[PDB]
Amino acid sequence: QTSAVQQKLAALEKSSGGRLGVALIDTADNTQVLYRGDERFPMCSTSKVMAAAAVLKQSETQKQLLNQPVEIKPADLVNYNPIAEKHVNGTMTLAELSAAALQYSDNTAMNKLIAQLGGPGGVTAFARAIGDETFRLDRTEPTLNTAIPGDPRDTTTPRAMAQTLRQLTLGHALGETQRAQLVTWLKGNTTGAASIRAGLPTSWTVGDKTGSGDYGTTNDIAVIWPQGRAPLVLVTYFTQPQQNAESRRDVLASAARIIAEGL
Ligand SMILES: O=C(Nc1cccc(-c2nnn[nH]2)c1)c1cc(-c2nnn[nH]2)cc(C(F)(F)F)c1
Ligand SMILES: O=C(Nc1cccc(-c2nnn[nH]2)c1)c1cc(-c2nnn[nH]2)cc(C(F)(F)F)c1
Repeated sequence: QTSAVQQKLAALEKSSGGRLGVALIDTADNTQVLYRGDERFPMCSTSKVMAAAAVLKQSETQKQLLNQPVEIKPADLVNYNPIAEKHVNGTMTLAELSAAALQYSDNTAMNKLIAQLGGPGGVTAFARAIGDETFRLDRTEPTLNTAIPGDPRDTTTPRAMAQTLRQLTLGHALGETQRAQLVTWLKGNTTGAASIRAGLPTSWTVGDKTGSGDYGTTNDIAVIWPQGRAPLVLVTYFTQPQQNAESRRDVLASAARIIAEGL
């Protein structure tokens, strides 16, 4: 069946000229609302959540791991390094790298998390260990953001990402202290106010991770604490056929607004 919310999302998509993917889980009842929920989309920097969570998982058996230093050499800097460039020829701890990756979207910090896991396949292996059979990370930064239509690399589906984000932030994929740390990091994101957040009532609390890339790819994944309701998880993925299209965070906001009104 096509619901009223799905029809509105289809109209939004048609007007946008791109391809939109949405998955909502409402923990009030565990019901899901999906739009293209089983289609693959490039994750771009939303994949930073999985990498940071995988390192948090390692920290459950190594109480000092998040204090472990990692060398930042000049050759490690990639194309967006607002935090890591201040540490070149020095070090950052795994906690600092995780915070920089999640809250500033630092691509050098992401590459250090990937390396701590043994490469992109180490992130995919963690995803599988927590029940996500869909996610795949194939490349490091920055090339994981090429977002080429039809390319399977570095993709997931909205449904799979919403389920995993639920398990990570509200469920028991991580130990209690690690889950609290991930939620703290997401709630302190600096990049999210024009994306899902912009479509929701201002009284609600949001933790989110954005992403963007070529093909005008514009993404956001969020855990939401509404007013007077149990938490939600919402994934909004958008990509465009025109390679040099500008990103459209407003489309993500519009999709979130449609979802919120249909609750
Ligand atoms: O730094 C960014 N991107 C980037 C980095 C390096 C090269 C190119 C490039 N290559 N070719 N054209 N641009 C683009 C970037 C973009 C967005 C965005 N844009 N739109 N919606 N979100 C948001 C953020 C952040 F971190 F603040 F969340 C960063
Ligand atoms: O690295 C990129 N982007 C980036 C970097 C850091 C944070 C965020 C972000 N975080 N949150 N939202 N965006 C986004 C990036 C962007 C483009 C692009 N954009 N437009 N045209 N080409 C192309 C590439 C590449 F290498 F694959 F070709 C990479």
